[PDB]
Amino acid sequence: KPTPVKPNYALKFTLAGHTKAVSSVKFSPNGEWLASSSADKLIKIWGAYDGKFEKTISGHKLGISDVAWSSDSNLLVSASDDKTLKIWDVSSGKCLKTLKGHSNYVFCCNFNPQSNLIVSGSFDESVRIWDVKTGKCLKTLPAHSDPVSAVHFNRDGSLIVSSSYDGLCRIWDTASGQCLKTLIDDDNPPVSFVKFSPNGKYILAATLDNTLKLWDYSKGKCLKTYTGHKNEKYCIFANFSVTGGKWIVSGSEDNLVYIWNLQTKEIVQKLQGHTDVVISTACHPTENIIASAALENDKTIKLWKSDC
Amino acid sequence: TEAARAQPT
Repeated sequence: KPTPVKPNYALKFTLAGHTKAVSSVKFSPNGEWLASSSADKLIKIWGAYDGKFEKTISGHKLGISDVAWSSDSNLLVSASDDKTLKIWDVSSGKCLKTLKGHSNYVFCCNFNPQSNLIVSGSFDESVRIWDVKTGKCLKTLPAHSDPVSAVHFNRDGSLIVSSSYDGLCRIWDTASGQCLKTLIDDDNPPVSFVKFSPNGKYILAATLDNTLKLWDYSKGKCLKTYTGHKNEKYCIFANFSVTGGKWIVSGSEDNLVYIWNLQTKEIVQKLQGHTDVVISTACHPTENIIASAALENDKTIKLWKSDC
Repeated sequence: TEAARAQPT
């Protein structure tokens, strides 16, 4: 009979250097680098396989809540309490553009696959779509009635998903700016994170009632519910891990990384080592490697590797 | 310094 695999993620490196809470870590699409953002106003670049610090990128006037890579691994965009996003050339560290228009903290950001567009979400309750080349805002979606906790493009860039403390996940046509679907729950707990699945057919959404859910957004149906972790206070990133076994990965307010079997919903591993909330996790594009990062009483990033 | 994501609700 087949025997289901469980992962065996083990700590390989701890990445110290930020001087305040780390807010977000992301692997570059080419697998070579990890970028981190922090409340210390800095972006740092690290080797993905050895954790070696490479450079610091600076210029935001206030702390940073998110960072994201372009698909060519050459650009980053960051989202800051200074109400701007900045586009950076990673090789030179230079700020290429400052994206202005939000009226409150910018909280989340992402490029589309072609990386000609950036999507942002803000405490100002809007989602903005920006032209990478000109640095100008192309559209403002009247998306939410509370802070926007996450924004993500699907695999061909034709759709955006946004989430908010207003309790909604909303699906947007990138080209027309129209909302094509709003997903609700009876009580509408705050939605603290959302992203599309790799195949673009599902969204994974976190709510501040200690729950993650996998939804078929087109069918409007919840397929899977993941529990056991703690998430009532922070916008914690979650991920689909696909390089080995098919897992859901998330941080947690008990300072652990949780890994569940996507289909059975069983917890298959908990990764311990951080000394504050694990606000961010990321999965390497080709290797079974997780990066995790934690808040003010920790200030570090950890790299973990599994055989499957 | 501070960042919105690092502050609890």
